[PDB]
Amino acid sequence: DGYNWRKYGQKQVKGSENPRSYYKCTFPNCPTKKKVERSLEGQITEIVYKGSHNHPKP
DNA sequence: AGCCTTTGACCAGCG
DNA sequence: TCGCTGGTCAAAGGC
Ligand SMILES: [Zn+2]
Repeated sequence: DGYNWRKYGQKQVKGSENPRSYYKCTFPNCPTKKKVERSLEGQITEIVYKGSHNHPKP
């Protein structure tokens, strides 16, 4: 999606099967992080973005 | 070296 | 207070 991310965890939530993976924008000081649930088919079923990139893309 | 993913255990916050 | 649940740490390993 055009940004750089570093994974920092994966948990298995309630009700929804697919596990959830947490990532953090790797830009210096950038605080955006996101959480991701993908289907068994590898399709994005849910993305939460928590912040906004005060920087340009790479 | 430096950066990433995996993994298991710890944090908090709310009911 | 307790303990489940989602969010995070950080070590151990891979690249
Ligand atoms: Zn960013």
